[PDB]
Amino acid sequence: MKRLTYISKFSRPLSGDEIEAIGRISSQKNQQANVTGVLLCLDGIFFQILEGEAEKIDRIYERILADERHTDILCLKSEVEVQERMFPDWSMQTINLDENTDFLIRPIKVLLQTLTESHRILEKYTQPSIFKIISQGTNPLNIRPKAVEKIVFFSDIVSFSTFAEKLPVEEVVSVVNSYFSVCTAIITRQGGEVTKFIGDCVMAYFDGDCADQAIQASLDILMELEILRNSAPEGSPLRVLYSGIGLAKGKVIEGNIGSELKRDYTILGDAVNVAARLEALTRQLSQALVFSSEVKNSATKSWNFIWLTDSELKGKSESIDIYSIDNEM
Amino acid sequence: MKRLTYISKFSRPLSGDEIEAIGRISSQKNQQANVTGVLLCLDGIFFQILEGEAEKIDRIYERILADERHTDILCLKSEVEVQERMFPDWSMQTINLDENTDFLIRPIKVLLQTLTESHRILEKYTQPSIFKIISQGTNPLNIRPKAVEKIVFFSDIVSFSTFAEKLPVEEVVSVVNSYFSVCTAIITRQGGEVTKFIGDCVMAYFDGDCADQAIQASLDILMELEILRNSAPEGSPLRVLYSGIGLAKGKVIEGNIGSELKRDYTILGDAVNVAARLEALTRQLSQALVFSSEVKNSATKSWNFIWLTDSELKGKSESIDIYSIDNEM
Ligand SMILES: Cc1cc2nc3c(=O)[nH]c(=O)nc-3n(C[C@H](O)[C@H](O)[C@H](O)COP(=O)(O)O)c2cc1C
Ligand SMILES: Cc1cc2nc3c(=O)[nH]c(=O)nc-3n(C[C@H](O)[C@H](O)[C@H](O)COP(=O)(O)O)c2cc1C
Ligand SMILES: Nc1ncnc2c1ncn2[C@@H]1O[C@H](COP(=O)(O)OP(=O)(O)OP(=O)(O)O)[C@@H](O)[C@H]1O
Ligand SMILES: Nc1ncnc2c1ncn2[C@@H]1O[C@H](COP(=O)(O)OP(=O)(O)OP(=O)(O)O)[C@@H](O)[C@H]1O
Ligand SMILES: [Mg+2]
Ligand SMILES: [Mg+2]
Ligand SMILES: [Mg+2]
Ligand SMILES: [Mg+2]
Repeated sequence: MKRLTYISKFSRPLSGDEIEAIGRISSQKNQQANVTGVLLCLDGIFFQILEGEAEKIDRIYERILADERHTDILCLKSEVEVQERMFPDWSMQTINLDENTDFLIRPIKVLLQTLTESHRILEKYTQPSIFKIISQGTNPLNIRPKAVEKIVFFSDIVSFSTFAEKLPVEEVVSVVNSYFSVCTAIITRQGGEVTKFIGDCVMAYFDGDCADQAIQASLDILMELEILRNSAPEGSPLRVLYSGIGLAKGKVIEGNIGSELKRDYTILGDAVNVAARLEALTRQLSQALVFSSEVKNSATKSWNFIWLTDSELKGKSESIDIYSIDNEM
Repeated sequence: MKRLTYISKFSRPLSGDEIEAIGRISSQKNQQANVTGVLLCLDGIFFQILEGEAEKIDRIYERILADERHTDILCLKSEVEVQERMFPDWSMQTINLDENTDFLIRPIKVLLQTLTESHRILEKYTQPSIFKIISQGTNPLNIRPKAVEKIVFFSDIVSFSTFAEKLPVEEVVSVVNSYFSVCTAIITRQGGEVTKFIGDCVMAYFDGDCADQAIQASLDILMELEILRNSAPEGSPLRVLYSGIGLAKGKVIEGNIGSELKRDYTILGDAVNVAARLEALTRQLSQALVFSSEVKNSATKSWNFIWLTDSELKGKSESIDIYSIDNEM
């Protein structure tokens, strides 16, 4: 079996009979698939529990994901292989109004309002990979730190401080947020994790056997930024948004790092230093992507590698050879 | 008027009549202070709404804060000057059991369980200053970016990478988390904000007219670390936990910066670069604290300033004079 719990936001205002139409189609199909649960409706927010055989649940949840009548869908729990059915049937409750609101539905309802509003805001400040772990029933705070091989990614906007002395502050922030959105979408598509924003810099990492994905993400970011520059409106600062990218590979510590008022699930280790130094090297090179020989050698695809001089980095143990990609330049 | 909403965690297991004793004393005193609301009890979690005149509310909430029977108290909303009383009276509900659990208290109750468990975890990953803004009824996502003068603080563990090649990974993380806990407590006490952890480094900031508080925090961190080293158990790695600290002052942009899966409320600007460079300079100096002449000159107390040579930084516009504190060395 399987039980899913999720919360979503109205993509637009939904009338009375519109939300009741939801409940009807859902009841019809869930009854067909032996799926029980409940769909609660509050002020512009949906919450729903649904349980049944994973195949039938996986199909339904995915029709729900495609539904354009709501957005910001966050799965709160994914309980794979449940032993007991929590609900005898499936139905819909519209508590936004009343439904016999006494001294026990009134306080409950406000608590759900306040908690959900707060949860929805906290979500936007939370590293994206935390939620998934919670859905799996494992508390990410209790993950023990471990040594793991990773590919570290650093990227950093070229000449940001200039944007800052030529644009109003709202426009500066819009440029940096556009950059981070471009980078985040591609890294995440290629299986990496954006772990930190450091000023105008993205720090990310990939599994240690994913050098090809890290290279592809980096090439795809460089190409997306070239398209963004070329397509920007006339006079847009995005026309001069450039980045450099550095990649390194090594053993790091992954775990919860921080204080008690705030922690991060992130990585520590020398490969972070190396990747950042390689990224900075792009300011002295024509290339916008640099990566270590360990990244080059761990890649499996026949990339158009170019060996850059012989390298002369500092702070490491050896001046490792450095590489980029030369795509018919 | 005023209405407070908050959630807390059991500091220890609480029996049946123990939690009912809560409700009795609360009803007695709230009835005396014309305070209405509700106290819900779920699995090891309290939620409570309380409303009344701010003075009487401020007194009660603070007796609640001191109560050792719960911990992790987070105010979810602080509605100052409420016009209408939301509750006619005050009472307690123990929904952990039943209280007529039909097809409408059962789903509600699970949603409260799941949401609260998720909220409590997200809290530990959230920059500490986000919650406060939410309590004030202002959505921090809607804060517009602004130019503001700040004192930037950077601190960074000396020779961390060594800890990493002499200790098991659980012990390495314990050392770094001890460091961040020491720094965070003092910065926050002195009115600053820890905004980011960058590997073994703390990034923080203070109001621009708070150079004295930033200096005091830095001196207090250095003294707390000296006490920690000296008091550590025999063989403890904390005995060799050292830090450097750099402080700079300047105009930065403060606002929400990030992508759509994750943003930070933080700062951008040159003073960040300067503070980090000054922090790094402590590795070439006997001093463990360095700060710019702008920090020195904006301080109002008669600190024991020492002018360090004449400075020769790079990347800035001028090799500004640098200072530290010499306390009868
Ligand atoms: C909050 C919300 C919850 C929904 N829950 C379900 C559900 O549980 N089962 C289902 O079949 N459709 C559900 N839907 C509707 C589906 O997305 C989709 O419209 C439905 O499968 C259409 O069925 P049809 O192919 O017969 O037209 C939900 C829609 C919304 C807005
Ligand atoms: C979840 C929880 C909620 C509480 N809420 C209240 C309250 O609303 N009003 C109050 O006077 N005491 C409340 N208390 C108890 C107070 O902390 C404190 O024990 C009480 O003021 C003692 O009153 P006394 O001075 O007469 O002994 C609460 C305790 C707990 C664990
Ligand atoms: N440029 C960087 N950006 C982000 N994180 C970094 C950077 N350089 C290092 N780190 C992180 O900091 C950790 C420690 O690196 P650091 O440069 O502080 O070395 P160290 O051994 O502590 O020596 P030092 O006395 O120079 O600080 C690294 O493992 C990595 O996690
Ligand atoms: N060492 C640092 N640690 C953390 N944040 C930094 C650091 N140095 C700079 N920043 C942040 O990055 C922003 C841009 O600084 P940066 O050094 O990237 O300059 P730039 O103008 O973008 O030039 P470049 O082409 O060298 O990257 C700074 O305003 C500051 O917010
Ligand atoms: Mg930059
Ligand atoms: Mg930068
Ligand atoms: Mg260090
Ligand atoms: Mg460091």
